[PDB]
Amino acid sequence: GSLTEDGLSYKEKFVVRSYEVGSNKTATVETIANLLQEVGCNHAQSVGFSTDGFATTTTMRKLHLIWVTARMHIEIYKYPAWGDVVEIETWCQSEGRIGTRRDWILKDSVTGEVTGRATSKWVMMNQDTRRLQKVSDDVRDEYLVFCPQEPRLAFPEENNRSLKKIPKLEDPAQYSMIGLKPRRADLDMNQHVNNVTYIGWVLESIPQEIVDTHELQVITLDYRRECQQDDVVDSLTTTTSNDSQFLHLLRLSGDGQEINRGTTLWRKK
Amino acid sequence: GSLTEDGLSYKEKFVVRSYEVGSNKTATVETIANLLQEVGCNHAQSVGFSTDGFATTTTMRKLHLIWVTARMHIEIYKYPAWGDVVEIETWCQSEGRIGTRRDWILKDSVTGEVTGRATSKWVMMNQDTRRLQKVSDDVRDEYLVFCPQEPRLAFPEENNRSLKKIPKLEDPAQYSMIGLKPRRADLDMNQHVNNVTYIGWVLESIPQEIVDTHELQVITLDYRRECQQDDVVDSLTTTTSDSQFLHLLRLSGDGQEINRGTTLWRKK
Ligand SMILES: Cc1nc(-c2cccc(N)c2)cs1
Ligand SMILES: Cc1nc(-c2cccc(N)c2)cs1
Repeated sequence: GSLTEDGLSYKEKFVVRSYEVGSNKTATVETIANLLQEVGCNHAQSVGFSTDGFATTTTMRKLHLIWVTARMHIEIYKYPAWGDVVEIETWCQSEGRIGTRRDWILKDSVTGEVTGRATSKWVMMNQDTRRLQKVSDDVRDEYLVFCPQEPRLAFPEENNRSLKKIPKLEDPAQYSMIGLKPRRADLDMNQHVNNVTYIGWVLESIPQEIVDTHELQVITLDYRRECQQDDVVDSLTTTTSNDSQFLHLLRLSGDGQEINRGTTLWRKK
Repeated sequence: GSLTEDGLSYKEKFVVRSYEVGSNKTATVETIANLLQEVGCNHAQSVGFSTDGFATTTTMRKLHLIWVTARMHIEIYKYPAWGDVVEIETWCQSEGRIGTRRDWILKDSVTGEVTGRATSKWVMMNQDTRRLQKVSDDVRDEYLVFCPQEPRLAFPEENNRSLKKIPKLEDPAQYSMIGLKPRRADLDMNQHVNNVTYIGWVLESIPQEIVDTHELQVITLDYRRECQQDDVVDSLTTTTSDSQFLHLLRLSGDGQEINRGTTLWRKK
């Protein structure tokens, strides 16, 4: 991979692997989400920021501040087949004192056509206290020279799906998968549960008949609280809708504390 | 990747990814095992065999016959760091009517030094009845032109670790991780649990303090029975000693054995 000519975005090519595909012989949404994280990490390395997933400056490291994903929104038109080459372009942009945004465009390497797009909202948080804080001018200025100055949005549309408010699923859920636990393969280098694991956990409560007759088109996922390595999770889903839509809730198995909420949109194969 | 000059082995380079590393900022043994699978699959594609993990011929497909892993043995000297390039060379060899063997050598691309090696034993099985069968001459001959004729072993030493008999762990286990279940990410394209998931499940019962102060050097794992998508697994471990452990994976209900293995760990 490499930064583009103007140095304000990063591109990288990936060949889809045999273990990265599902029952359709095409890449799963979790393989896609891992590739988004990989290209995000290589973009941070290219410009001197931390490579641990929190993309910090030396100023943020001294204050124990990190960037944390608040929302992930992914829209796939065609999942790359095994052996296909996918090219992903990524960039970041400040959104005032609220937080920052990382966007991605996925393309078929052979045809040059757009096969997907994603956006994510990030907030700044103290690593130890877990307290959120509005971005300061001095931290903001450190990032502005690595971002486009004019707005560049993967989801420019008027009332786009990426910014819609997600409601809380009310019991009883129509479907559930109970007692989900992370294993060591689900942890990152800092022993935190990888953000992509939560996507997998959300999808566990979708009936197999939906997965077998439909394809996932859109997933929007809010991240409210972290699942610890020793926590147990319950994944809940209810149909809200040719296209099928679902409302999702991930909560801790004991007290029912919310860790994530989301929506998925599926189209008939 | 590509077949080598003589066409009897296959090589491929991989750049270690950010999500592929553990707490040491180096590739996990599960990332290594997935890369062994990937290069095995690209080798099969390069010579016209099936790419579903069973590396079948048209003769085997007609008979509903598949190749299934019976044993995996992996020895790592240095785990590749994040961003490093690792080159893996793989080849196959027939072992008479018993089954076949796939071997691998891992190397650091920059230095050319060997950083690891692996071997695996495969048996032929009817995919529907699950009955094992000794290889026939007609199926064996189809593969012989894609394999070295003289023996080529990743583990040459007479009576080496890769061929040692593994005993059955007796209750009570010293450590355990119970109620392990596969999710969709653990399945392959044919909706079967990926062989690498079982390695992860074995390692779940190793205490965190061992993982934090030691590095995994050798893992030998026997595959006895398949975990179905709706099965629940218990992972059991007992110290037998460098630290050595005996492992057992069994179905949560009746205690039916799915795998047994050993691991050897070195102090960091
Ligand atoms: C690798 C890069 N990260 C960024 C980035 C990271 C956090 C916040 C903002 N505003 C930008 C720009 S280029
Ligand atoms: C891709 C390849 N598979 C083989 C292979 C596969 C099964 C049995 C034997 N004896 C060889 C050689 S090259």
